[PDB]
Amino acid sequence: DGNNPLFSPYKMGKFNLSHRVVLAPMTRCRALNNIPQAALGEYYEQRATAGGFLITEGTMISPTSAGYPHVPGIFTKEQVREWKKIVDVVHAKGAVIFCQLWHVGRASHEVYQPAGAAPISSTEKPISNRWRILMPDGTHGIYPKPRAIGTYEISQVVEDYRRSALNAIEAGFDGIEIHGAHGYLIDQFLKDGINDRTDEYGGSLANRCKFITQVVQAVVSAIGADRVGVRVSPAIDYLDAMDSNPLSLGLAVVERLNKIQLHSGSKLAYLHVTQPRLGSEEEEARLMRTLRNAYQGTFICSGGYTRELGIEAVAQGDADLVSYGRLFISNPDLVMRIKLNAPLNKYNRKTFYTQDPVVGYTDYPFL
Ligand SMILES: Cc1cc2nc3c(=O)[nH]c(=O)nc-3n(C[C@H](O)[C@H](O)[C@H](O)COP(=O)(O)O)c2cc1C
Repeated sequence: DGNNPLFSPYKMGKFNLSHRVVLAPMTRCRALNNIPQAALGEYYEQRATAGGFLITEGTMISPTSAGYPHVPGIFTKEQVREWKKIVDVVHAKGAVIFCQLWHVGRASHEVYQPAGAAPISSTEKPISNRWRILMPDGTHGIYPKPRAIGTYEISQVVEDYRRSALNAIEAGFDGIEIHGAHGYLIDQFLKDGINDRTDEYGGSLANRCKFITQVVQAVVSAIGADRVGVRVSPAIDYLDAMDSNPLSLGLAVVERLNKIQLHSGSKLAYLHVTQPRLGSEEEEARLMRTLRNAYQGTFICSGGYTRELGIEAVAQGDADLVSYGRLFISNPDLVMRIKLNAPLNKYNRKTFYTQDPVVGYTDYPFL
C-alpha cells in the first residue's frame, strides 16, 4: 500500500518497466520550426530513467496539424533524422519512449496553417471566444471558423497518422500514442457537443467513434498493437469539447478499443485517460475506475496526480501506470524524488511555452 507500489515492475506489452511514474506528453514549444532540437534531447534525457516510460510532446503528423508555435513534427525525413538522435540519447539511459501523434483540428489559426489556409475539423463551428489561442509573438488570438472536411479527406488524415506512426518507428521510437483528447481533431469527432455531422461520422456514438477507430486500427496494422497507446478525455471540456454523456462516450470508446485488440489478436500498449480534477472527485474517480474496469489492458491515469494520489491509484488497482505533467517540468528527477519522497520544485507557467532552449526548460535543478 505505502511501501510505494509505484516502484514495482509492470509489463506493458513487450516493454518491461521498472517503475510506474510516467512522463505525460507536454508541449514545450522548443522544437524551432517544427524540427526537434538538441535541447529536446537534453530535456528528455534529463527525465529518462532505466525502465521508465516517457511520452513525448504532441507531434505534428502533417503540415496542417499544428496549432502551437514550434512543436515537433515527424512527417519529413529531416524530422525523423533529428528525432532519432533524441531517442538514442533517451535509449542510452534505458528508458522506453513513445511519440505522441498530435493533430489540433480546429484548435489552430491561419498563422499556423500553410498559405494561411483555415484549420480543418469535423464541423464548421469554431471554438467559442471563451478560449484564446497562443500566438507566435506571445499574445493571444481568436480561433477561426474551421473547414468541415469530407469523408475522403478524413481517410487522408488517417493515412497521415499511419505514415507518421511508421516514421516514429523509423526514428527508433518504441511506440506511439494517439492523442485523441483535449478537444483536438479526434476529440472533435468524439464529443457530441462538437460533432454535428449528418454523415456516417456523426450522430450515434458509433458514427462519432468511427474516426478514432479507423486511426487506431490504421496505426495498429502499420506498427503493431503492442506499440500503440491511446489517450482520451471523456470528461474534459477544454476548448468547448463537451459531451452530454461523458461516461457513455468513454465506454463506447473502450468497447471499440477492446474489439480492435480482439480483431488484431494483440492488445494495445495501453489506454491513457486524462482526469478533470468532495462529490465531484468521488464522481470522477468512479468514472475513471469504470473506464479502467471496462478496458481489457493497461490503464494509465493522468490529471493533477501527486505522489500520494499515484501511490493510492496503483495500490487500489485503479491504474497500472501514473503519468505526471507539470511536476515533471520542474523536477527532472521526479521519479527519484517520488521514490525518496523528497521536496519537489515549483514550476513556472510563464516558461511553459517560450522558445529558450534552457531557461525554464533544462535549468530546473536536480535534488
Ligand atoms: C505546458 C503543458 C503542455 C502540455 N502538452 C500536452 C500535449 O502536447 N499533449 C497532451 O495530450 N497533453 C498535454 N498536456 C496535458 C498533460 O499531459 C497532462 O495531462 C497534465 O499535465 C496532467 O496533470 P498534471 O499537470 O497535474 O500532471 C500539457 C500540460 C502542460 C501544463
